[PDB]
Amino acid sequence: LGSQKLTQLRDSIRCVSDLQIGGEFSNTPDQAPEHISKDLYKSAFFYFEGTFYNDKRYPECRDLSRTIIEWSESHDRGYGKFQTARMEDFTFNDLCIKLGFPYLYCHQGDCEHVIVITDIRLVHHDDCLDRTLYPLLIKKHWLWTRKCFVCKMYTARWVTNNDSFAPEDPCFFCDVCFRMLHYDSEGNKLGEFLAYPYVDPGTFN
DNA sequence: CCTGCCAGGTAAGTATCTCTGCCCCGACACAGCCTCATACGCCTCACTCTTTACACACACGG
Ligand SMILES: [Zn+2]
Ligand SMILES: [Zn+2]
Repeated sequence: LGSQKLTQLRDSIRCVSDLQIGGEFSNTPDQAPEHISKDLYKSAFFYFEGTFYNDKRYPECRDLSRTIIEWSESHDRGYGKFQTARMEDFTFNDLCIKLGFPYLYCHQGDCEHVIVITDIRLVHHDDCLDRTLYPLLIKKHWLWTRKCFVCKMYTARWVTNNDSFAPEDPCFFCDVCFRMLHYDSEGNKLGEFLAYPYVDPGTFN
């Protein structure tokens, strides 16, 4: 919406980089997920027409745009001049943008999201007209779902590397069999493996 | 212990090239401008058969 106040679009974009509980569980089969990446690294920014808009809300945030400026001032590699804003006071229709032209949304540091604007049209009925649900993700890709590699009847809850039983190196196991190729009879490691929690983005967001 | 003329056979002759040193050279670098010509390279696009996933359907059989 043209008054939706960015940091509202930001808080609503359903990516899976706002998931993926970190940490390696190689000796902890049953571990409480302490913090999803959404909670930990709340910093993010929108790049729009030279200017940056940094999510300065949530003072556990930081300035991800800063880094870029650091090498646009020294050793100019294209891109000339740059600017930065706060993204919190700024709402939509406060910008000076092009349509159909790629712009950036970087959240969680390295996930990059292109923010092409398809078209600006005035409000008209035959739509919701609501405000609560208004960001309104109306299309999504229906991605593929990574299933377990031992059995094919469940999804990939666990990703293991350097395993001692996995044919492939990054091997995706459902929780059932993951508990059965490792962690035997007391929940103690078998062989060697680095097991990380997998979110299976075909399922989420 | 040598020495030689004649017949027969043969034969002419005419008629109808591969190195090898060696002086007197072209083409290398490389300088700016400059215009158009040629080559390379790299990522974005296409597509195409062949699976790949996934909601749904439909007998099937006793
Ligand atoms: Zn993301
Ligand atoms: Zn399994």
